Amino acid sequence: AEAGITGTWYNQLGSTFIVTAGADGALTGTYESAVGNAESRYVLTGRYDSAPATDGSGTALGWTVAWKNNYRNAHSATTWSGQYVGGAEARINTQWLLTSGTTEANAWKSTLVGHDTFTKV
Amino acid sequence: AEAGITGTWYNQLGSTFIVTAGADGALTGTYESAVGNAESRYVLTGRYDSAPATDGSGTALGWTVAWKNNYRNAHSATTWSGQYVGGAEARINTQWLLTSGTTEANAWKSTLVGHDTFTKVKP
Amino acid sequence: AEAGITGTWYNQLGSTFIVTAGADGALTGTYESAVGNAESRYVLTGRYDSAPATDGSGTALGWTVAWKNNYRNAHSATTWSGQYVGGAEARINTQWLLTSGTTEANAWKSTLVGHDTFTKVKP
Amino acid sequence: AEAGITGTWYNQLGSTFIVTAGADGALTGTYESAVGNAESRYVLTGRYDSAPATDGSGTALGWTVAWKNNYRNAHSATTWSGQYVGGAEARINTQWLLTSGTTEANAWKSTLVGHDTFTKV
Ligand SMILES: N=C1N[C@H]2[C@H](CS[C@H]2CCCCC(=O)O)N1
Ligand SMILES: N=C1N[C@H]2[C@H](CS[C@H]2CCCCC(=O)O)N1
Ligand SMILES: N=C1N[C@H]2[C@H](CS[C@H]2CCCCC(=O)O)N1
Ligand SMILES: N=C1N[C@H]2[C@H](CS[C@H]2CCCCC(=O)O)N1
Repeated sequence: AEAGITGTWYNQLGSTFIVTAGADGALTGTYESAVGNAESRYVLTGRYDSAPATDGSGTALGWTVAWKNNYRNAHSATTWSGQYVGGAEARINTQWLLTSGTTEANAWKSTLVGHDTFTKV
Repeated sequence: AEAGITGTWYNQLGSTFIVTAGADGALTGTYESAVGNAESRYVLTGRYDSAPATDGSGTALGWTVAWKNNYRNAHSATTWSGQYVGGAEARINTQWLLTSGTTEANAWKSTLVGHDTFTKVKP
Repeated sequence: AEAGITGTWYNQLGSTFIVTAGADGALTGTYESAVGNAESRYVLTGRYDSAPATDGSGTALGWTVAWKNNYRNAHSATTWSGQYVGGAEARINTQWLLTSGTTEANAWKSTLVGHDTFTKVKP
Repeated sequence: AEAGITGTWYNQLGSTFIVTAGADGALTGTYESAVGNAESRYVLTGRYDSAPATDGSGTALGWTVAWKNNYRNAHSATTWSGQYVGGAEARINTQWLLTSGTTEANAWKSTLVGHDTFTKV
């Protein structure tokens, strides 16, 4: 559970994200996706509950990745919102929103939604 | 543009968002919500496209607030995903996901989704 | 109330929604979209709570439109999930999911999410 | 692929839904959930693409369930939007929205979002 968010995680797509969880709620690290107009690592920043409940619940967290790095700019940003659950097999279950910058004309179709499950395997 | 996003913003619920856009695509600031099991200010961190398009396209950005501060802890976190659209009346149109920590069993009802529009007041 | 939902509604994009609420909680009608790879009217079917609450709570409902008719086929379907709120100015506030058929590989980008507000004009 | 949507499907939660796909795009059947303020079968109605593309893509579909039957009324409705994919192991991958009727005061928290995968196993 605590600390354990820190590590390298992988999702079903093969994306990899390396995060560091700070004692007070911050999440910092890099994200490398396996799909989209992405190329290399991208910086990610987020927050998590540094004092989750002492009952059998997960730890709420979220993070953002703007898809711009020294190699590509896909003019989009993704936010993942979910919870971490530890145990012999820890995982982070998330739902995400990917918004692309559009002209007002196409704002209605600017956001994709999906889900990703991350494990340390 | 960092400058354009930087400022004080408010949404239809009456919540306050104070943000500074850094040159590196970083967003930091505080959020004051008008609703929920939230009391006072909460730290927020996000990222935005610091090199958007010359198209009248919006600038994509997103940020997260974990609802825990020194006074309260709602054991939940919200992420806002949207676009900043400048002009005389600058707006940040978003869609958000609010996830609460739950037991495996009620995880199916852990996430709420909605949308918020922010209007700029100050830098 | 079936009666209250029954009518012609329009949303901010300029799309038309003609619906009849049946006594059994059924919704049937047609949708005319102002946007997308959609041309003409499409059949819609949904359900609503025919026994809502005496609370000023909204009436929950939802409906689906597969974007295929005798003139076009966009190979996608949208479901709107929301609440009907009556009064002098009746509204149906919704959030929708638009899924396109894709190959396993691009399934990660198969669904769009948004929100639409409908205003009633006629019964 | 075609016809094959018709059948009894189960999701990870144990919910069961029996659907009939009509030649022209309609989906009709019953839903029995394993979670929430649900009890028995609930009627469901939806639509699907009766002429999906002839390429390796899934068939888009969606359906709604108002959670009211002769036993319970949870004053909510769920819509599932996703696509069907056939093969030796067919499945329906969906994302859903569950909206509860609220007073304006609580409209901001009226909708839950999740995902369900259905198989005939
Ligand atoms: N690991 C994941 N990669 C895709 C989903 C959500 S974010 C997305 C990659 C998008 C890359 C940039 C783009 O194509 O816009 N999960
Ligand atoms: N300004 C906003 N406040 C509500 C929406 C999205 S997040 C939410 C407030 C939740 C407060 C903490 C909680 O109740 O968990 N917008
Ligand atoms: N009235 C609305 N039209 C758009 C939104 C949600 S569904 C969408 C139209 C899509 C048309 C068919 C398509 O492009 O796939 N509201
Ligand atoms: N099979 C599923 N059951 C839950 C999710 C989406 S709908 C939901 C059951 C809700 C029952 C009524 C309620 O609790 O409001 N998937």
